[PDB]
Amino acid sequence: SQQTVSPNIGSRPRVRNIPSRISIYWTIVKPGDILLINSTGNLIAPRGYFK
Amino acid sequence: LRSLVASSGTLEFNNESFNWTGVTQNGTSSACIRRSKNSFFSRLNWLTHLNFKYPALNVTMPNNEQFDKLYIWGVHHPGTDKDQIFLYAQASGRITVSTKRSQQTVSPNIGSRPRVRNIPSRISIYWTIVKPGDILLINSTGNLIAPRGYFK
Ligand SMILES: *[C@@H]1O[C@H](CO)[C@@H](O[C@@H]2O[C@H](CO)[C@@H](O[C@@H]3O[C@H](CO)[C@@H](O)[C@H](O)[C@@H]3O)[C@H](O)[C@H]2NC(C)=O)[C@H](O)[C@H]1NC(C)=O
Ligand SMILES: *[C@@H]1O[C@H](CO)[C@@H](O[C@@H]2O[C@H](CO)[C@@H](O)[C@H](O)[C@H]2NC(C)=O)[C@H](O)[C@H]1NC(C)=O
Ligand SMILES: *[C@@H]1O[C@H](CO)[C@@H](O)[C@H](O)[C@H]1NC(C)=O
Ligand SMILES: *[C@@H]1O[C@H](CO)[C@@H](O)[C@H](O)[C@H]1NC(C)=O
Repeated sequence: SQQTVSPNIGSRPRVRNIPSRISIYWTIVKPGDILLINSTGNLIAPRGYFK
Repeated sequence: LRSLVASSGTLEFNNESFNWTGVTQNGTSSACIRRSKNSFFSRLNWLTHLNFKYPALNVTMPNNEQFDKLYIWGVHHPGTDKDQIFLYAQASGRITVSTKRSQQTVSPNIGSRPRVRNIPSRISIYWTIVKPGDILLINSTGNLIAPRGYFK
């Protein structure tokens, strides 16, 4: 698989006084496979994996 | 959308006043003929440039009605680049309509498509539901087919 997401700069209705947001995404990596992250900014990187 | 409207069982529309300063309202087409004169969709506003300038819009519409509001808007995909300048006076800029809960970003795609009623252009229709607490936020730098109000 491949997931490309473009950061969208723009103010949205303030939530807990924050006009910004974080869109959450998920990826499942199969026993054979390798996780590949490419970013030039705006990424909210993982700290590890879940069972 | 077809079933969302059908199940609702009403076409009851309440007009709303949006701040459209810096842009020309009520854009019309020869495709849409109403009473022998050029017109457009009755429930949609075709925003054009004002004195060759399209300011980056940031129009707000809050819900204080203790009921959900259905909003219909579009994105105009001009056939030619010349049109784009004719209508909006500048290059396309991703139309973004958001709330406290959701966000919809749509990028205008300039390109000719098979002519329909001699029109190589199109309008892609989108919808947003604003909950009683929430606020409707529209950001556009051109190509937006703005609402005229909400539906019950
Ligand atoms: C785009 O529209 C929104 C909504 O009209 C505005 O952005 C921000 O809107 C909030 C209210 O929704 C403003 O909040 C104000 O901030 C103070 C703290 O400084 C806070 O105590 C209050 O909640 C107060 O109402 C906020 O100022 C405003 N942001 C900016 C930069 O003006 C604004 O009209 C538009 N935003 C942009 C970036 O143009
Ligand atoms: C509305 O959204 C646009 C993006 O579609 C924002 O445009 C930015 O404008 C500033 C200059 O005013 C520049 O940083 C860029 O030209 C734009 N940024 C990007 C990422 O394209 C705009 O700020 C938004 N809101 C308002 C009120 O302008
Ligand atoms: C409408 O928007 C302009 C900015 O484009 C702002 O200066 C003006 O105060 C607004 N007018 C109303 C009536 O909200
Ligand atoms: C657009 O036309 C409608 C009536 O068809 C009117 O309510 C609206 O104010 C017009 N826009 C301007 C800028 O006058």
